[PDB]
Formats: sequence, structure tokens, C-alpha cells
Amino acid sequence: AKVNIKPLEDKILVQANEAETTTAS
Repeated sequence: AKVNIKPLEDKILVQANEAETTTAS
């Protein structure tokens, strides 16, 4: 699931997010 499903993509993204995830949370 999300886990193995882009586990880093959520760790390398959150970065460009600042802590959000994708957009304004």
C-alpha cells in the first residue's frame, strides 16, 4: 500500500511540501 507504494516519494515530497503533502492542507 501507500507504504511500499512510494514510501520515499512521500519523504522526498513532504520536503517540497514543507510538511503538507501536496497542496495547502
